[PDB]
This record gives sequence, C-alpha cells and structure tokens, in this order.
Amino acid sequence: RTDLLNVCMDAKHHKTKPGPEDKLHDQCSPWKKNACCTASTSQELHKDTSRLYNFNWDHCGKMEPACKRHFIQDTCLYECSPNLGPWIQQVNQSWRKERFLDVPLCKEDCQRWWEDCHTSHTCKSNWHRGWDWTSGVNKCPAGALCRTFESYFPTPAALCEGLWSHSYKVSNYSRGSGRCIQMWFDSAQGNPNEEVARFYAAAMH
Ligand SMILES: *[C@@H]1O[C@H](CO)[C@@H](O[C@@H]2O[C@H](CO)[C@@H](O[C@@H]3O[C@H](CO)[C@@H](O)[C@H](O)[C@@H]3O)[C@H](O)[C@H]2NC(C)=O)[C@H](O)[C@H]1NC(C)=O
Ligand SMILES: Nc1nc(N)c2nc(CNc3ccc(C(=O)N[C@@H](CCC(=O)O)C(=O)O)cc3)cnc2n1
Ligand SMILES: [Cl-]
Ligand SMILES: [Cl-]
Ligand SMILES: [K+]
Repeated sequence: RTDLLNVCMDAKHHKTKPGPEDKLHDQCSPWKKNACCTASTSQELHKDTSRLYNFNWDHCGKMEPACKRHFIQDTCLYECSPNLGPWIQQVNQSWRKERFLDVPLCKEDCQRWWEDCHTSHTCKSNWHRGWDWTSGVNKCPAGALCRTFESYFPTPAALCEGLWSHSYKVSNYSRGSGRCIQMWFDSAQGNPNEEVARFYAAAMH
C-alpha cells in the first residue's frame, strides 16, 4: 500500500528517490515540486532523437507539433512521475529492471492524443519492440510500411494501450475525477495524480 507511494522506478534515467526539481524544462515543469527526473533529463527529452534513448519520433517524415507535444508530455510522465508505484512491474531488460503496466490513463487525455496525431505517420503499432536499431537510431524494420497514424492506431485505445506494450490502459474515468492518471495537468492545486496513486494503491490491494 503506502510503500507504493512516492517512488521512482528502477529504470535507465530515473533518480533513486522523488525530490524537488525547480529547473525542470518546458513541458516537464508541472512536475517541478516533486519528480523522478533531473533537470538535465527534462531538457534532453524535448529534443528530436534525444540522447535519452536515441528515439526518433520523425521516423516517417516530420511528426506534427500538435502531435509531438503529446509524445513529449508522455515522456515527461514516464521519466518524471513519482506517482506510478501501483503499476510498476518487474521486467528483465538490459536498460531497465522495471516498467509500468496498465496505468489508468484518463480517457480524454488518450482521445486528445489520438486526435492530434491523425495528420502524422508511423510504420508500427508498437514502439517498444521491433525497430531496426543497427544504425543506433530506431528505423522502420522489414515488413513495416509508413502509413497514417490511424492505420496503425484505429482507435484511441489502440494508441494508448499498444504504444508501449500496455503501459497504459484507458480508464473510463475523466480528467479531474481523481480516479485516473492525467498526462496533462497544471499544478495549480498541486499534482492531481498523487491522490490517484494513493487511491489505487489501496483499491488494487
Ligand atoms: C463509461 O462512463 C460513462 C459515463 O461517463 C458511462 O455512460 C453511461 O452509460 C449508461 C448505460 O450503461 C447510459 O445510460 C442509458 O442512458 C440513458 C440516459 O441518457 C437512460 O435513459 C437509459 O436508461 C440508460 O441508462 C448513460 O447515458 C451513459 N452516461 C451518459 C452521460 O451518457 C458508460 O457506461 C461507462 N462505460 C462502462 C464500460 O462502464
Ligand atoms: N511506458 C513507456 N513510456 C515511454 N514514453 C517509453 N518510451 C520509450 C523510448 N525508448 C526506447 C528504448 C529502447 C527501445 C528498444 O531497444 N526496443 C527494442 C526492444 C528490445 C530491447 O529491450 O532492447 C526493439 O525495438 O526491439 C525502444 C524505445 C521506451 N519505453 C517507454 N515506456
Ligand atoms: Cl490547441
Ligand atoms: Cl527484453
Ligand atoms: K504524476
């Protein structure tokens, strides 16, 4: 229960423990009061093919800004959230010992993400496994054609749930209900996802 709260997962860049980061860059700044990412990490993850994982979002031509902002926001959450304890799973990968499974993403966040990416393209419905890495950057592998986002993600859930091997599940709860993790939030009344982590930590027990 409580041991799942306010933790950082054992992954490539994560800090060991949550802590204030007043200099979090741009989109990551709402995490500045309590975060699992360093300022350095937040700065780098905004860049195209950043040194974080050498991951290229423009693998099928340039990805539109309206769409890119969501992938950037998603990376901020992955790298900076101290509130995903309840969904942390043990995996034995070379670059992380842990990851998330079935984080209850607010349906609107997923809907908006999916909608904003319609004009963009990709060659894969899962961005976690199957890329051609031989060049040092992910490239479209054999058998993978470039298509519109909707071809590979026919619905919002296909995007949010398929993208990183089910790191998210789409929650039927809405933004501000306190019953789902929000990707996008202002920290006016603090981080809305603490309450959420606290709720499921107990509810999933
Ligand atoms: C996900 O959440 C939404 C609510 O945000 C759920 O929608 C509601 O579903 C019920 C039926 O299961 C709808 O009810 C039918 O509604 C009409 C009234 O408009 C009523 O006359 C019928 O007797 C019947 O109850 C209800 O309208 C709908 N809510 C809204 C605001 O439209 C949905 O069920 C949830 N999904 C799951 C899988 O739980
Ligand atoms: N929940 C969540 N949210 C994110 N934003 C997120 N972003 C990334 C981006 N960083 C990546 C790093 C490595 C790979 C990689 O080496 N893939 C191999 C699999 C084999 C292996 O494991 O080596 C392949 O292509 O076959 C792919 C992506 C990764 N996970 C994420 N998870
Ligand atoms: Cl807008
Ligand atoms: Cl693996
Ligand atoms: K959070």
